[PDB]
Amino acid sequence: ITIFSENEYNEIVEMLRDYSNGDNLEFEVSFKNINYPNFMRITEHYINITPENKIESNNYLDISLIFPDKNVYRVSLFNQEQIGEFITKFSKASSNDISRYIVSLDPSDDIEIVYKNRGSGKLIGIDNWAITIKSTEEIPLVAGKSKISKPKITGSERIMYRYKTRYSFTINKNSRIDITDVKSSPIIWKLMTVPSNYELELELINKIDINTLESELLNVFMIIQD
Repeated sequence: ITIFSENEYNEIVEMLRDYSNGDNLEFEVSFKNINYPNFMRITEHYINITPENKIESNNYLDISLIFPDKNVYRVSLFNQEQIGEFITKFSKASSNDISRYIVSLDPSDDIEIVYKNRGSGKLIGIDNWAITIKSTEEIPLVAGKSKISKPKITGSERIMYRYKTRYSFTINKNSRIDITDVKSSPIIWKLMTVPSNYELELELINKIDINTLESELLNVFMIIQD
């Protein structure tokens, strides 16, 4: 049982090489049609087989500033008290006030900041399998590191909010399974009450051979399929 066609195989091998040679490229296989029963099955499966030191679970709020060029400046807030403070303080604030606050934040362990270049990435769909393979550039802005000129707020930025409960399973030194309960909204109001969508991805930590990737994807498909 093979997942990739000959052309998909060759294109993915090039994507894997570009990922390994890149500075801030990420490689992700996104599984589609994940609903609540699938989410429950996947999460239960990985919790029982994964050693506790290799499980990470977090509740966090992502605030994405979407620019006219389609690129994104995203802040992830991991501190629960800070998430609550942000919501209460900015619930009725202007979008320009929110954007200015977002770009003013300094990164720390509880505040992750990334600039996502949505135009440099390659994304391919796979024939007859419900997955997409994506490579994308995500530059982390870290504490202590030299501050490079941040993007200018013009006032025409779009903002998106995603409240997430993520479970991350480090299956080996080179790959991690992320399963997430995501609440999405273009506004802050009643974000915690919007119906959840579910997302499942196999993200690389280091380059692996495509044959190893195909074996890992087959293992995940064996869990999600009835």
